[PDB]
Formats: sequence, C-alpha cells, structure tokens
Amino acid sequence: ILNSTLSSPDIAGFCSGHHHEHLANEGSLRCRTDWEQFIGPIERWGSCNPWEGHFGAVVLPFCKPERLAVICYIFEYAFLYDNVVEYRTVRSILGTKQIQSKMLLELLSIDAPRAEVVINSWKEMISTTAAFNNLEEYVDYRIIDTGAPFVDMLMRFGMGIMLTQEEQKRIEPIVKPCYAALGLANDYFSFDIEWEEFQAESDKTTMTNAVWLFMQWENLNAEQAKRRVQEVTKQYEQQYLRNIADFAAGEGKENIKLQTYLKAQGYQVPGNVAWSLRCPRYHPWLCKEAASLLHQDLGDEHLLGPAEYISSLPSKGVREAFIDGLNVWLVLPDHRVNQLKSIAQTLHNASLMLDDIEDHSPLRRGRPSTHMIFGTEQTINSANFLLIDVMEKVRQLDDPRCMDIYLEEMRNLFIGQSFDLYWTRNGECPSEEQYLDMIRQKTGGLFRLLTRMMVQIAPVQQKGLETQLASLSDVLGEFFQVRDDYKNLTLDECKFSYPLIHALTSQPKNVQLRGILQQSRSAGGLDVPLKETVLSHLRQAGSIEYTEAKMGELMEKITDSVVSLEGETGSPNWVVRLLIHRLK
Amino acid sequence: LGDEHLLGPAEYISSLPSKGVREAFIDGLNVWLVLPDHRVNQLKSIAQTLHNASLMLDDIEDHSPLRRGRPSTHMIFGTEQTINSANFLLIDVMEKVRQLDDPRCMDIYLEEMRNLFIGQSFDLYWTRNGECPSEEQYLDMIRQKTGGLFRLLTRMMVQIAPVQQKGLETQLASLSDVLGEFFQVRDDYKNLTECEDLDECKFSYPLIHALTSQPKNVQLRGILQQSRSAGGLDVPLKETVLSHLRQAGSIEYTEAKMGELMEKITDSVVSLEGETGSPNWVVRLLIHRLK
Amino acid sequence: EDLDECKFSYPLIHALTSQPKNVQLRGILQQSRSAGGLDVPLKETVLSHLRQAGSIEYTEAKMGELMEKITDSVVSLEGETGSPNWVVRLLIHRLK
Repeated sequence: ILNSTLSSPDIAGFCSGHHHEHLANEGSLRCRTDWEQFIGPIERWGSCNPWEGHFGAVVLPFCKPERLAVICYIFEYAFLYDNVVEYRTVRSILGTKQIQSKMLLELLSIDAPRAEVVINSWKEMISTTAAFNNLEEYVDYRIIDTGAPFVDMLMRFGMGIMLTQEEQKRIEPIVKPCYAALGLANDYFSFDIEWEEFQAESDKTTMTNAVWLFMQWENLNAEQAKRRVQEVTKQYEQQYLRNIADFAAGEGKENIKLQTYLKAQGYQVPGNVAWSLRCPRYHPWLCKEAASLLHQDLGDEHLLGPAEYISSLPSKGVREAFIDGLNVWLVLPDHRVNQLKSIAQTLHNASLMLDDIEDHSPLRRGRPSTHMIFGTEQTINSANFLLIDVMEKVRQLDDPRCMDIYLEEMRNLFIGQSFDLYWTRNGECPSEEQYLDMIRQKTGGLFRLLTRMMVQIAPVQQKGLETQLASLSDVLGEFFQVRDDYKNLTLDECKFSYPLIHALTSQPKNVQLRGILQQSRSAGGLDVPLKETVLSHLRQAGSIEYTEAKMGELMEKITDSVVSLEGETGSPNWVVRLLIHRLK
Repeated sequence: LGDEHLLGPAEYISSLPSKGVREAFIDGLNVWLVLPDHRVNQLKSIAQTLHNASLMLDDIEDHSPLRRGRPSTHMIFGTEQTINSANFLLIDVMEKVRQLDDPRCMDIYLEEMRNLFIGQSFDLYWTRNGECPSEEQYLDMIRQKTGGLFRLLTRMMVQIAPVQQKGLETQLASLSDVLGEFFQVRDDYKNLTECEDLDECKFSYPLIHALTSQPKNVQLRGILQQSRSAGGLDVPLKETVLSHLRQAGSIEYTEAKMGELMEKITDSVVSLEGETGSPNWVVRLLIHRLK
Repeated sequence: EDLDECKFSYPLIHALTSQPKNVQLRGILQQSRSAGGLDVPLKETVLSHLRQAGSIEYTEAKMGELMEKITDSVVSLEGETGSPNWVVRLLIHRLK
C-alpha cells in the first residue's frame, strides 16, 4: 500500500521512462549541528533541496514517516558521512567514533531485521569504494560506488522490507536497468559539477565518471556525451519499464511486494532525476535564498594455604646456602641478604609445587604431596600467585634494573622447562648437547637469578667479575641434575635422563629398552621388577660409568673456577669449599 | 634451546574467534579520558593477553574438551605444557606494564591481580568440596574474579591518561564492579535457559536461591551429588534440575537482579555524564547490545 | 579410524616431513595415544592441517603416478604374451 498521500519526463535529452517536512527537514538539520559539534565546521549544502526536493522529499517520499526522520537523519548522515569523505586529530577519531555510534543506537532502536542487511550492505559499500575501457565495467564500479544497493536496501528500509537472495538473483537482472541507471544517471548531473571539481582536481588519474570519459572516449562531446547517456538513460529508463514490463510479463505479473517495491524502485530513477535538476547541493548560487528559505523553514586463606604446607616441609637447604657462601666474596648488608633468601625460598617452592602435578608424584620428602591435600587446581592458583609475590619483593630491594634481570632469567627459566615437558609427553630422545642445554636453563636459571641480582645490588666494585660467577652458576646447575640422576638410580615417570640418553645413543639396536620405556609411558609408571631390567641394560652399555665421567669433569671445572676467583680477588673463601666437599 | 613450545599454547588460544568485550570497553572509557592512540593499543594487548591466561587455566579445571567449537588448548598441547605457558604470559604482561612509562602502574597491577586470585581460590573451594555458599559471599566472589580484570584496566587507564580530570576514579571504578555482576549473572541465566552449567557442579545464581529457600529439597541435593561422582550429569537428569529450579522460582529471581544491575549501570553512566558533559554513545551502543 | 590409533598413512607422513614446526599436529597425534580415541572435534582439526600443508595434493601424485607404472607395465605384458587381457582392465577400471 504505497502512500502517495504525502508522496507528491524528457530531462536534459534523456529520462524517457514527504509531507512531514520539518520532521524530516529538521531531522536532517540535527545532523549538521551534531557533526559540527564533534567533527568539524559545516560545509557544502547537504541532501536539502528546497525547490526540487530535500532528498527524501522527492528521492524517497515513500519511506515510513516514523523511521523517515531517522532515515532522514541517515539520509543526511549518509550524505554527511560521505560529505567529508568527499589532540584534535585523535579527537577527530573520537569525533568519528561517537557520532558513528549515534546511528546504530537510533537505528537499532526501531527494529533489528531491516538494519541487519542495511548494516551489512553499508560497510560492504564502503569497502568496495576503497584504464577504463567500456561502459559496463564502470557501472560495476559505480553500482556500489553510488551506495545504491545500500540505498535501495535503505529504500527497502524505506518501507522496512527485505529482498530474499533467491528473489534478489531473480530481480538482479530485473533491477539491473535501475542498478546500472544509478551509475550513469548520477554522473550526468554530478559530472557537471564533478568535472568542475575534476577540472580543479589536478592530480586526478583517469577521472572516475561516465560522462567525462564520453567527451574523449570516442570524441562525442557534451551533447553527444549526453546522447550516449541518453542512449543509456532514456533507454535504461524505457528499458527499465521495458524490463519492468518483462518483469510485469514475467516475475512481477502479480508479485505484490516486488511489484510495489519496484514501484518505489521505479520512482528511484525519477527521484534522483527530479533531485538533480536544480538542487543547491549541485547549484551553490541557490544557497542564499535556500538558506533564507531554511531561515523560514573475600579473605586471605585458601590462596596462601597451599603455600604454607610446602613452606613447612623438611627442606635440604641448598639454594638458601649458596647465597650464604657468595656473600663472603661479595659483601652486602644483612638486611638485604635475608631479603634475597626469602625470594629464593619462595620461588623454589613455586617450582616444586608445580612439579608434583606435572610428574604425578604422589609424595615428596616422605610426606604427602601438596596436590593431595588442597587439590590439583587450588595448587595451580597458589603457584601462579607466588610468581606475583616474588615480584613484590623484587621491587622492594631498591633498584630499577634488578627487575629486568628477574624478567629475563624467568623467561629463560620457562623456555627450558617447556622443552623438558615436550620430551616427556611426545616421547622423543634429545641429543646429549640438547639435554645439556635444557638442564642448563632450567636448574641453573634460578642460580643465575640469585647471582645476577646479588652482583648488581652489592656495594659496587663487584661488577667486573660478574661473568665469572655466571660461569659457576652455569657449571653448577648442571652438576645437580647429573648428580640427581645417579642418586635416583642405585624413572617412575620414565623421565629421559643423562644415563638413559647414552643408552639410546650408543646402541641403536637395543630393542628391549624401547619397550620397557614405552610400557612405562602407556600403562603409567614402570612396575617394580621391570625397573630391575632397565638398570641391567644401563650396566651392560656403560652409562653408569659414563655419568661418573661427567660428575668428575664437572667437579674439576667447579674447583677450577673457584680457584680463579680466590686468586683474582685475594680473599680465600672457605664456605664454598666446605659446601663443595659436602657435595662430593 | 628454542622458543617455540612455550609460545605454542599462547598462539592457539589467541587464534580462536572472540567477542571483544574487553576491547570494546576500553574504547568506551576512551572518550571520557582523551588517551593518545599509541598508549591505548599498548593497553589493549594487556587485556587480550591476561584474558587469554584466564581461559587456558579455566578449561583445565572444567575438563571442557572444546571452547566455542574448536578444541581447547589442554587437549591439543597437554595440561602440563598449557599450565607452563600460562604462567609465562603473566610474566610477559608485567613487561608491558613497565613499558607504559609509570612507576605506580606496576603497583596497581600487582594489587588487583591479588584480588583477582583470592576470588578464584574461593570459587575453587565451593566446587571441589561441595559447599553451598551464601548469597552475599557469592556476590562478593564475582566482583573480584570477573570484575577484577575491569578495575585493573580502568585504574591503569586513568593513571596513564592526561591528568586534568579530578577523582573520576571513584565513580569509574564503581562502574567496573557492577559491570562484572551483569556479566556473570547473565552467563548463569543464559545456561539454564538453553549445557555445562552443572557439569562442573558449578554454583550459579539460580542454584543458591533454590538451595537456601526450600531447604528440605532432598531431591535437588541428590542430583547435585551425582555430578561430583560422574563428572557431570546426563541430559535427562538436567531436565529434572531445570524443572526443579522453576518451582523454586529461581529463574524468576535471577531476572530480577539482572534488571537492578542494568538500572544501577544506567544510572552511573548518566550521573558521570552530567559531570563530564560529553555523551558517550559508545557506552550506550554496548548497553543495548547486552539486554 | 586410521587416526583412532594414529596409523601413519601417506598424507600424515608428508605433512610431518614437510613442516618440522607444526607443533599442533604432533600434539594431536599424541592425544590419540594418551587417551585412546581422537574425538570428532579433534579429528576435523587434523584434516585442516593437512590441507594447509598440502599432503592431500601430494597423495594424488603417487596415486596417479602408480597408475602410470601399472598401465605401462600391463601393455608390456600384453605385447609379449600376444593375448589381450581384458579382465585385468576390468579390475583396473572398477578400481579407479
């Protein structure tokens, strides 16, 4: 039911084929006031056209009045949005953002369905915008460069109707006359000014416009450049009705909606034609009387809990005693010495707490493990928070760059433990060199962190020898890992270890060993006497002998690096000598 | 030796599509504060990274094989490897924080990532041991767990921004606490209306109103115990639970606090707008989008 | 069912042979062993990683090149025997 109640041909050689006013007119006006508020000063006459129709006045008088005011807001906005597309800089982005959201808030206020396609079409049109040969390829350029699909979807929003894609492909050739018309029809009048702007566009490439190409494509100047447009548009309008007659003879014999929708889509071509004839937007001189007309117109426990248990178990006390030794070489105040020992004790408890979960270890030190009294996940939280509690203490000891050292020896710490976990789930034997670098940056990483923090916040003069202590920490981090593997063999997770790499690198025909390992990774844990066999093979191939060739080589390089420090710095330290002896 | 098996879990959780809730909110607070554009993107990486560390851990404690469709990280890369890379993303974040060029920004970060972890500790009690919480303890657990990533972004965003503006933190922080309630309560309501809401024996808002009032419903406290023994109820069982909560009216008492939360959120935006005097339509594009 | 026990097939071998750093593929084929059954959501993911790495494209080559060797060899046997085998072509044709 098209309402002509409020909706009131040879144009320039071609073209053979709203009463709410202020509700629409002022609705457009609000846009200009709002846009100047946010974006920038008002400019070239908008969709208004006092005599031949303020866009929607003639272009779409059939839009439902209630949405039309917002559609006129859109009509102005779509114009205004293009009108400029045709601290302050970020505010301009901010100025964009807000008034950008003003439409959606208002547009989604009326209804969802029609907006959906319209929303999708709108950004699609903009995306399409961002050597002419024939007429049709520029039509493909300007079918969506006019915004017409979005506009006729906005016209489909005009009466708030949808065009299903099956019918769309059906009407795609049916509306192709009009779809291609909006291309050619728009240029004709726009060209008259666009080429005036084109003649001022200087840097212009081949000017994207049907008409101006026609002056020089085949040297059919103006009246003949019109004539091909006339040959297009006078036909394209007759052809529109001719195809609408074909539509009337075919798809739209009594097709109700698309018949009334092509009726509105039939006033589209005359609506832009009537609009383009005498608009101040296109003829600025009218602006003054046009403007003159407008002048007339919840606790603490349950998080610290798991940390209390693992910090109250019988400890060996190695990491805590390494700092006790180096301090004699390094000399730092007692207040700052206990601080680091608290950091070392906390961080070490974080590593062990995540261990038993990541190696199924049901007990440690002979007592129940920490993931059996508080749960598997409540333990992970406590670990992920102790990593934050250490950072609060790192700041506390006064230094700006002591934290960057912590943030580096913790990336290296985690980089190595990732590799170990790979080699144990996706069973894969690492090489001897690749195993030595993993235990280098996963056990010695904590020793490095305690070393490079002490050698940085010490009362100066202990910076030249920094490298040497980093060598001790690196050569000693290895020692613990290659000494634990013998203390642990004299595998319940079948963890690849230093003796075991030698076994499966010296006999690549020891089928039995691969089969006491794979039975351990599958059933879960080697059973009691099957471990007896695994010791036997390692005894028949060296391994046990070889591990004391590296426990010795390491034990000679530790004593070599200790000697250098003592002599180079005079003071003979004896805490480290006692610690080294008890380690043997 | 290399650096691939650590960042591996991070890349996978980043890949899967998302919503943009954390991202859009920062743009909403952007036009009340006039931040530069160089700092905001640096501020937006902390939101993506920290929310990703949350997800990888949360799936571990749910045993949910899939997130949104595509599989979870703890089923492609292993629980042990996904926990390790999760703790690395935390340390990675505290590198971006000191790249923001401010001393007390770090203090803010390690003050609201401790309240973000007390809330989770409580939430993991009430599911492993099976203790029905109180209605007010629960409403305090969510303002810290899911409303803690919001306060952390807010207070940081007002400390980095050009100072000028007075103690806007007072009203702006209060917005974050209430917005975290409208998000968790919504997630609970849009589970028992069509699920995995009860497959973890997870206590939600409907389930703490039907369990305190009607305190002799021996049927419900029997199907909430089968969950802890079978690792999740079956489809017919939940239709019994869902019909059980209707009689208690919990589905009706959840939609009553949701309206209050949307009223207190609306009021705060209006009151803080009358102060600044610059209508932030972006926050209203959000507000209608969650109704 | 081939991935249900992770029976190494031609496409899977080429995918792992080509990319040494497709950590995801290594991970899923371990989930297969650790649990016992590759679920459907994971099984769809495996197929995608092959296509992005080709693999399936490589399969057609051998599966078509093998057709070259047999077709050429059968003609050779056809000539020397002096008796046209039409029943081996039927088994061949009903196999394509």
